[PDB]
Amino acid sequence: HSPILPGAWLGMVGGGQLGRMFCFAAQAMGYRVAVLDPDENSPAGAVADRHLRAAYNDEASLTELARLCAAVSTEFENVPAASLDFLARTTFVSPAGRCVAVAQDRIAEKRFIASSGVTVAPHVVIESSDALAALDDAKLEAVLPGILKTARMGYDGKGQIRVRNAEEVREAHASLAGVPCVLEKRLPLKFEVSALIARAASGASVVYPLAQNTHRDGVLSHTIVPAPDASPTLVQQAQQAALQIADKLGYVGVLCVEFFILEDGSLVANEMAPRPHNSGHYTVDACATSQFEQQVRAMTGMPLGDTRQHSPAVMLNILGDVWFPDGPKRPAVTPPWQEVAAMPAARLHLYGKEEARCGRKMGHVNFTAATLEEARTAARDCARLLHIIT
Ligand SMILES: Nc1ncnc2c1ncn2[C@@H]1O[C@H](COP(=O)(O)O)[C@@H](O)[C@H]1O
Ligand SMILES: [Mg+2]
Repeated sequence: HSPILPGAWLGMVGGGQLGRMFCFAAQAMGYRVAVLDPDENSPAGAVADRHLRAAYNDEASLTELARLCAAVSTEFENVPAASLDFLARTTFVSPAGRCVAVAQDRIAEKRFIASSGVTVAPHVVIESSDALAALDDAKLEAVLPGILKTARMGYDGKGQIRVRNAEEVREAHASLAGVPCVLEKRLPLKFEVSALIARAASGASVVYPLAQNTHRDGVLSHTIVPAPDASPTLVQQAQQAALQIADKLGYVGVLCVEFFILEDGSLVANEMAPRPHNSGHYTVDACATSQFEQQVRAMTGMPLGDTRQHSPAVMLNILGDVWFPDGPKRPAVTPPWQEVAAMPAARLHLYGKEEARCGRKMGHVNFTAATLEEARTAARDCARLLHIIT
């Protein structure tokens, strides 16, 4: 792979906030970015050097994107692997369609992670209605109470149903229209962490510090780095697990692997994203090389960047609910950004989305400081200010 040098066109399939942040990182280094996204108002397309407004399966636009760009990546985990393989006919695609296909499917990803030697949650795979009908209640009850999750990803807790008994599993499967699913045992969680790595085509890799993530209603709420409750032994185990997965996958790009730490202290892998990740946004303001810059380097064949964390950090997600302090039925109220910017630790990132809606990620605020406790205090003060907490 002869390195793709500054000045080239780089392609981005998907135009959300992750694609927007990729644009800034690539453009700062002198690259030009073409974003393929069907939405007219895409956050990434707004800042890109070129926006191809097209469906992800549109042959003419895929051909146009691959002709223009020396390398193409994605920020969209559910992108069709066939689209990435189509692009790969004429240009370099990182990560490959084959890798994204494993990572985007909950059944395949848990099989693959287990085959890498990494523990996953006890679960039962439900390929179809016919397969579920042949399973006895006892096979289901072994993983109950549990969560029934569609294999095809639903972001933000979508496509998931709590189930307490076998009859609830069977009704839940029908409610999900019979699609392939994984039934996972609900586990006793002490805390949650994510490992963030980047891997080059050569097999070289870098690792970020472990992040400790808190979710509300299945949506990431905040991230604390370095993880305050993860020992150096656990950090190495989680980083190594993510590297072992990436190596076995032949993965080129940025990979985020989310883990549970149970009450007994064991490490359980849950999910992996074949892209930069919401829990990696802190890297923009806390680390020498951000995850978006790693995505540039990996897809261009350039050397991977130093991951050194120069400042402890906390990321706070900003959801559209922040605009509805008097409830969802009442009018929107613009959040108090002037008071956020008055916090010395606050690094404000707003995505340019026009309409605030509950559950919608509108931005995030990174808090960096000399010490983690100062950063955590500022994030909590900001959460109270924004009515994220009382
Ligand atoms: N097997 C499980 N046991 C306990 N909590 C879970 C389990 N699976 C998912 N969750 C919770 O739901 C969140 C999002 O789930 P997921 O859609 O699997 O990423 C996770 O970050 C957990 O907090
Ligand atoms: Mg995944």
